[PDB]
Amino acid sequence: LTSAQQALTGTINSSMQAVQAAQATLDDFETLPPLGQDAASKAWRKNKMDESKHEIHSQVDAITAGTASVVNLTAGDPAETDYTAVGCAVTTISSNLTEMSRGVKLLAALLEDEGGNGRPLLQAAKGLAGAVSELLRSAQPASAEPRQNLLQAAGNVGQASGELLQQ
Ligand SMILES: [Pt+2]
Ligand SMILES: [Pt+2]
Repeated sequence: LTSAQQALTGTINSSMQAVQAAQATLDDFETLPPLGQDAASKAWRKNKMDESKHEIHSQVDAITAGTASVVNLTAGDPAETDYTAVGCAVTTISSNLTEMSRGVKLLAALLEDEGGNGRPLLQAAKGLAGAVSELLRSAQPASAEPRQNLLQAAGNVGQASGELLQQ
């Protein structure tokens, strides 16, 4: 039975949709533009891989911190929780996950394109995206807890982000 915990349930619902979408986008690379062995082509591939590696670290970082905010904001006996604040933090997580996915598709694309292999990247991105969802599942005001469930979820985010960063 809920209050303006219902306001939170909606945000979680909206962010879960966003996550499941990002999660679907991670089955494949972006189609690259027509490149070849043109020198230019080469600077383009390179410049994009850098920015993409950077942008991704930035977004994962914002992921682990949002997760940490979710855990801290959701602890301490409900009936005191700032539900709107929890809401804003899960918005930070999901919003970032969306952008992380675009980045990783491009980067996996670039690895793959040049003899590398991007599947693991894509896989590990999927990995992070699914742990993100397990977390939003547990942060749902209607959960019959128990607290440990939410903690193990916050800890899986971090573990998947970890593996993700090893590219
Ligand atoms: Pt859901
Ligand atoms: Pt690269």
